[PDB]
Amino acid sequence: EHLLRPLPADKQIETGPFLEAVSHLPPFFDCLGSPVFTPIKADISGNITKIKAVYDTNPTKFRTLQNILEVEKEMYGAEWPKVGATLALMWLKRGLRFIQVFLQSICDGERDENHPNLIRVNATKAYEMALKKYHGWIVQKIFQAALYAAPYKSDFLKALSKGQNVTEEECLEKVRLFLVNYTATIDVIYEMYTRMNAELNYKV
Ligand SMILES: CCCCCCCCCC(=O)O
Repeated sequence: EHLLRPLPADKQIETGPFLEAVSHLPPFFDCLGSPVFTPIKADISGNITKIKAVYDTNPTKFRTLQNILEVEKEMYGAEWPKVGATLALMWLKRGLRFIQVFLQSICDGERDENHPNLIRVNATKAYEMALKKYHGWIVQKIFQAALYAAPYKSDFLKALSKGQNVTEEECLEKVRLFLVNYTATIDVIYEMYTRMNAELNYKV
């Protein structure tokens, strides 16, 4: 119902099914009514839309994520990889990695024992690992505001089990299952960017 597809032997990720799966992730930022972590949500959603626009023009040409990078490298020459869907996916993977590290941290029981019902330590770890190195001073401040406003852990978990009779432990089990194919997929995308020399280090 929103699991990602398993990783193929050949590690070639199909573009259409990938976009379909990750487009179910922005709504989770809305599970508490007022959206949470809005700058992270907005970037994920905006980058999905950009990649989908390129894919939809020629699904066979852009059948896999690797095809996008191959095709755009040829099309755009020296401007690549700072172009098109290659650039949108370079940023998308960092928002997807934020979600991965955040959810894994919560599932692993990582917390500040003085604030066991907050998720600030999990969100900070995820931000540091995924996004911080690529954000200038102004953008970092925009993220800290989203940090101070983070929901309570119990409210965040209640809201993921949208109106179901499921315990916090049962909810965490479901997130752990989701994390298996999701983490593998993000790791393969990162490895592709490094292999293809598509990764850039500029800050926004
Ligand atoms: C129930 C397994 C799927 C969990 C997906 C949750 C995505 C959370 C996005 C966020 O960090 O706000």
